[PDB]
Amino acid sequence: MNVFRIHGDNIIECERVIDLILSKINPQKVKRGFISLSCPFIEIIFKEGHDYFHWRFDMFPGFNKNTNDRWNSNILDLLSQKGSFLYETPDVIITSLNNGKEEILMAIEFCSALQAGNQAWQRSGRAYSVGRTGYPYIYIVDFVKYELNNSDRSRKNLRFPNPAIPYSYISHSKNTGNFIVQAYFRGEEYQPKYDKKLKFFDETIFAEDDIADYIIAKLQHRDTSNIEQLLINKNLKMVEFLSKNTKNDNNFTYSEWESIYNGTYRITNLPSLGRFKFRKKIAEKSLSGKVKEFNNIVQRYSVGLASSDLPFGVIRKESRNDFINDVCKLYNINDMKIIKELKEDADLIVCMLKGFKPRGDDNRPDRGALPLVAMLAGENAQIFTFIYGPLIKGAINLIDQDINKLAKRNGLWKSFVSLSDFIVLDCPIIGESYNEFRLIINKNNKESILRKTSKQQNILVDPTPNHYQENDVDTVIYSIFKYIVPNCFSGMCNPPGGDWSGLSIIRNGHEFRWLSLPRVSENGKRPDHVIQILDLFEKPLLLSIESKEKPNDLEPKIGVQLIKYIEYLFDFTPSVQRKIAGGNWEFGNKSLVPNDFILLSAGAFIDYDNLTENDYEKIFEVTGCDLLIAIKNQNNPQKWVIKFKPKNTIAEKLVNYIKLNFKSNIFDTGFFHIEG
DNA sequence: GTCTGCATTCCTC
DNA sequence: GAGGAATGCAGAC
Ligand SMILES: [Ca+2]
Ligand SMILES: [Ca+2]
Ligand SMILES: [Ca+2]
Repeated sequence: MNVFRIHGDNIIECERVIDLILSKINPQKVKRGFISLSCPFIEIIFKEGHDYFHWRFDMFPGFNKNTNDRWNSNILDLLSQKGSFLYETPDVIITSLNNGKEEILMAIEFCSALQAGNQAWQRSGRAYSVGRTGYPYIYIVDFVKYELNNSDRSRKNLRFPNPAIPYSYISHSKNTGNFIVQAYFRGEEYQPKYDKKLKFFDETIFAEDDIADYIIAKLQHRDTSNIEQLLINKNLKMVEFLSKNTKNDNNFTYSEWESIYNGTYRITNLPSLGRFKFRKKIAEKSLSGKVKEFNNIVQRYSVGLASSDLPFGVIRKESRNDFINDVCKLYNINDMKIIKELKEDADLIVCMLKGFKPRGDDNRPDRGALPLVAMLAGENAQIFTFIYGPLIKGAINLIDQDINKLAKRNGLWKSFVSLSDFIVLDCPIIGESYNEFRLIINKNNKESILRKTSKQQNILVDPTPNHYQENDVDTVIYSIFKYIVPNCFSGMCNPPGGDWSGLSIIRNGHEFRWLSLPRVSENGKRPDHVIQILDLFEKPLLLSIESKEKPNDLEPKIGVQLIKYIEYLFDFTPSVQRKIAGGNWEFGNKSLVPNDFILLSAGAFIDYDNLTENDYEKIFEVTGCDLLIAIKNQNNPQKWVIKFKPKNTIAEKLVNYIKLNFKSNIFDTGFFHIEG
């Protein structure tokens, strides 16, 4: 037998890896259960002709945030031991268990989000940091999803990433010798017959089968060079699709990307560099100090890097002296030593970022801007980072005492301090009338950070955490309603730190799905789980569940708000629909009505038998929930004790159905004890 | 209170 | 209208 571990943000992320494996592997025998209270498992027996294989995948939902807050040891430390100095966390880490320790096989990130401008590089930090470790990095992104107007939930123009984003993964792969790739899965809203923007998209770009093949080959310890080349070719084909759809006068053409790809030129020595300039777009509301003046100086000497409006460009060594002179004149820089450092004879990449929102809170997308530059032109390139967003007084005080202290606590400052050779600030200060100008020669500091690795030591995560939280409530709820209770369906599942999944409803042999679910609802709140049961009542049951660590965490009227959220989505035509036999997704045509279903709400939480009959009555009064699911762990022997408390006779019929049908041929129901 | 994970919306060319 | 810039949220530290 071979044992693998799937460390994920939550149970849903872990299960997505299993679903990829299961899509290509047709197992003979499948067993599910728990190895510990927090860790579910899937044990499969499959064959490749005459060759049988026995694998077990132990899932570890919830990564550590500090060092030993959830698990006894952090699996992410194995990445920091190999050079991953950014605390960017992937969605999943797959490990192999050999000689009493774990060994990373790959890191996976799932992104459904709209690739709208800077959202495309928001998570480039994890690709950069994990990519420089030698462990493979796979970025799976849904192509395509539409943006909605929210006023009436109608569709707006499709959003595509800049061609340089998919390309950065290919260039980081070449520079490091590692496998870092962007893979595209067919989204439900990919409807080329209806949208002219997709007329020239090659459907061979989709990588569902190749991602499954790659994972299985890695698990089997086989040569993945061929699969890697197929995946790199699809990433290159996406660069072709995107670059051939943009105006060539301000963006790189496919011929330019191809010449960099085949090794004819490097991105900074392209013979055509300069045909377009770097022209950073700054909103009027973001302007302050001498920022507009600095931007004019950059546009006087810059050459465009990939796109004229990307937040970075190049100042060639031939123009560096004049650019530095102009910056010195603008900001009154007169120190001879500083000027000599700035005038080094090499090409300089200038990156201009706001960095901070009006309240001083850091911009999440900006954390990936320097990693994007480093992935395209190599981390060794000289980077001049200009910041103009508002700083909290505490941040500017740390900049003047120890910039590394600020980088230690904040991820945006960590991105800036790790990859910038020069850090220039022209920032407003919260509580002050005018801007602060700073020029930090960060060259030696950057060099030291690029060679930093944490203590070398083996890691084997103990399957029992420090304590059981909301993620464990979600794992238990997911296991019960998705694997144990029959004729069930998981339309919605949003555990702590989860993706924007969407809601699926099955009715009359069709599956209807709402995508791009907004968090803001006038009368409702998005449920953490929506379970559909069709063989209990004449009308299908939709059970909306909100999970918390404690019963007191259930907000007032949460039960009513969950129902109102479902009613809110029913007021709009589903985004997509498909037949259960056909399987081909189409745009939604017919509307769904709430009275065609029985809507119930439930609150799930951990309680160590501290709730009396009157306490349950008070929770029902506060929340308005139709059902309360009190969960408690028993340590000796390990078991999850479940107590179902119904408010009304409809919920009581559901409870009796769960009790009678708490039996499975796949899931080990022996790990649970249902009190009632 | 702030982390950093998750996003959709705003604004300039 | 194209496409980056700019904005906020949440559970557990
Ligand atoms: Ca995540
Ligand atoms: Ca994700
Ligand atoms: Ca929740």
